[PDB]
Amino acid sequence: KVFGRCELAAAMKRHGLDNYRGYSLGNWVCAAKFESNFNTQATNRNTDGSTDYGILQINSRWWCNDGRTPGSRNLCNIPCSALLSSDITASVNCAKKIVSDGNGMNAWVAWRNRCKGTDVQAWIRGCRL
Ligand SMILES: [Cl-]
Ligand SMILES: [Cl-]
Ligand SMILES: [Cl-]
Ligand SMILES: [Cl-]
Ligand SMILES: [Cl-]
Ligand SMILES: [Cl-]
Ligand SMILES: [Cl-]
Ligand code: NA
Repeated sequence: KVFGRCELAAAMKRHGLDNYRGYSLGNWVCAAKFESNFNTQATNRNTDGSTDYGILQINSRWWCNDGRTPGSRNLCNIPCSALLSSDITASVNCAKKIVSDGNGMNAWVAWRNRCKGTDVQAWIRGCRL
């Protein structure tokens, strides 16, 4: 599924991400925009053989099981395929664990490089939330 900007903001709010760990909804929408362009089915291989999955590009090195990332963990206790669903529940639940892990949203390098410190409220501007 390719979400619209306000459609995703609304789904993230429905699943309790808005202001989760103090990160406003615009932070989460911005992260999704630059990680996946709002596409739930986005997958990207990393140099080290791990793969990033879904709207928030969650990495098989730590968070999900894809069966092909040697020495990796599965801390969200999910198959990485669950992160590609049209329903964002699994991606949101897992993202809540990642952002709780100690470095907040810096875990998303695209968030640090493209969203952190910017006018992230623009991402939810005009949305009926
Ligand atoms: Cl957009
Ligand atoms: Cl915001
Ligand atoms: Cl594996
Ligand atoms: Cl594990
Ligand atoms: Cl699995
Ligand atoms: Cl959803
Ligand atoms: Cl933080
Ligand atoms: Na894994």
